[PDB]
Amino acid sequence: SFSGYLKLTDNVYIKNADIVEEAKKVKPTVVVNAANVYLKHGGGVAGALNKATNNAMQVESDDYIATNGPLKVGGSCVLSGHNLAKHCLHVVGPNVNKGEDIQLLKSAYENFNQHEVLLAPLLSAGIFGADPIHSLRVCVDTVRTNVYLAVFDKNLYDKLVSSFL
Ligand SMILES: CC(=O)c1ccc(OCC(=O)O)cc1
Repeated sequence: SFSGYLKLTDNVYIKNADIVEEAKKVKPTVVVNAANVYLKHGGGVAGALNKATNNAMQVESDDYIATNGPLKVGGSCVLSGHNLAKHCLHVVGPNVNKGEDIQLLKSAYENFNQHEVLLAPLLSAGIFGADPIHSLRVCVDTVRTNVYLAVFDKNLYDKLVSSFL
C-alpha cells in the first residue's frame, strides 16, 4: 500500500519517488501517465512507464490511437496498467514547450476525479515545461479524490513541500 507520503491536504499526498518504482511496489488501481495527445511514450514519465511495461503500453496505445484518434489536450483515456497498475490513466496536460495552453491544466486534473485513488505525477511538470509549484496548486484545488503524487526530483520535492500554501 502507499507508504512514506506527506499529507498536503485531506486528499493530496506527496513523496519524493520514481513513479515507476512506486507503481511496481504498490501496483495501485490507477497509475497516471503524463501522456501527449498521440500517446507516444517517448520521454519523461511516459517513456519511463512504457519502458517498465517492455513497450506493451506503447503497442496498446498505438492500437488505441489507430481506433480512436488522438486525445485532446486536457483529456484522458483509461488503458491497461500492465505490470504496473490495474489501469493507466493517460492524462494529457498542456505542454508549454509545445506552445500549449497552460489554462488547460485544470481540465487535465479533472480527469483524476473519475478515480477514487490514483498514483500520479505532477501534470505538465518536467519536460512539459510548466511550473511544478503551479501544477501542485492546480492539483490541490481541482482533485477531490485521493491522489498520491510521486515527484522524482529531490530538490523539486523539497521546494514543493517547503513552498506549499
Ligand atoms: C514477467 C511478467 O509477469 C511480465 C509482465 C508484464 C510485462 O510487460 C507488460 C505487458 O506484457 O503487458 C513483462 C513481464
